[PDB]
Amino acid sequence: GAKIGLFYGTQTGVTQTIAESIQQEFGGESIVDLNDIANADASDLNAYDYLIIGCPTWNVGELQSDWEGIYDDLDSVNFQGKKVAYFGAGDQVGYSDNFQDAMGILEEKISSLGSQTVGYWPIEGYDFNESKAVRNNQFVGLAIDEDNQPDLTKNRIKTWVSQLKSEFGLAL
Amino acid sequence: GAKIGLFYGTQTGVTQTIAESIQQEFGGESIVDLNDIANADASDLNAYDYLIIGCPTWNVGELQSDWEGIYDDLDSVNFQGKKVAYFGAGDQVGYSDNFQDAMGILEEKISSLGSQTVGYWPIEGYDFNESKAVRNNQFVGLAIDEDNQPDLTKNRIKTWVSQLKSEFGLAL
Repeated sequence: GAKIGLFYGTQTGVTQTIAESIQQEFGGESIVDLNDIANADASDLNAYDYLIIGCPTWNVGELQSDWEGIYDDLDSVNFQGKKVAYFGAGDQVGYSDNFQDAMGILEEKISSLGSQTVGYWPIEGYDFNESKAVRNNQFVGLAIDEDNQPDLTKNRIKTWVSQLKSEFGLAL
Repeated sequence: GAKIGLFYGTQTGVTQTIAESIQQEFGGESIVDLNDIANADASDLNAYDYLIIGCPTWNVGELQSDWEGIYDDLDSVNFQGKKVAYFGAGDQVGYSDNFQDAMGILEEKISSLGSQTVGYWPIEGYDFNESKAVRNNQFVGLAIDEDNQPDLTKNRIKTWVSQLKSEFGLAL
C-alpha cells in the first residue's frame, strides 16, 4: 500500500478535513493512506514505516473517545524504527491552558514505545498559555485552530508537509 | 573510541558523580566515554552514534551555564540516526514547579534536530507539580534527587542503564 499511514479520530469533522488536506499536500491517496481509527485495530499501525497521528483536544483531561479505546493496545505495536508525526485541531483561546494536550499525550506514549518523533512545529505563530505538546517552544506536531486562525490552515498544512517529506526521508 | 558518548555539565559535582555511576553501570570507560561539556565543542557529539546528555536544573528559567554556551551550536551537529538519552540532578521539593526542566529544554531541541529520544522514565517514583521533561507521566530521562531521595539513586541508575542497553540496541 501507501508509504505513509494516517490514522485519525474525528468528533466534529475538523480532524477529518485536516487529514484529507494533509493527504492532498503529500500527493494524494497514492502517497498517504487515510485510516479512521474507529474502524481499525492497533496492529494496523504495523503496516507502515511512516505514520501520522491525528487527534483533537476538545474537552480537557480527555482523549478523543476512539483513541482512548486503542490507547491501551499500542503496547502491542512494534514501533521500533518507525517515524511518527502528529497533528490536531484545537481552540487556543477557549482552551488556552490545554491547547493540543492530546498531541502531547499520544506522542509521549508512542515515542516511548520506540518510535522517532518527526515534524516538530514552532509555537510562535500561536497565542496560548500551556500545552502538553510543548516542552519549550515547539509543538510535537501541527496545531490547527479553525476557530481562531482559519486563514492560516492551508499554508500551515502545506509547509508542514514539505517539512515532513524531508524528515520522513521521502523528498528528492 | 567508546560506543556511547556521555556529555555533562556540572555545577555542584552531583552531575559528575551521577555521570561516573552511569559509566560504571554500563561497564566502565570501555563502553562509555565521559566528556565534560565545558571542554568540548558541539562537533564532538558527531563522534558517537549513542549519546547521553547530563544537565542539572538548579535555578529555574536557566540552563546550566556551560550548556547555554553550546546550545546555539547544536544546529551544526548531525543528529540524524543518533539515539540520545538524558539525565539530571534536581530538588523536587525546593523546585516542585520546575523539576528537571533543563532535561525538557535540551531534549526538545536535540530531538527536533533529528535524533531519537530513548530512555523514558516513570514519574510515579517522585512527588512534584510540574516539569518541562514530562508531557504526561514519563520524564524524557533519569531524574536524580540527591537532596530528597538519595537512597534510591543507585538502583535508579542501575535500572535505567539496563533499560538503555536494550533501547540503544547494545544488550545481548
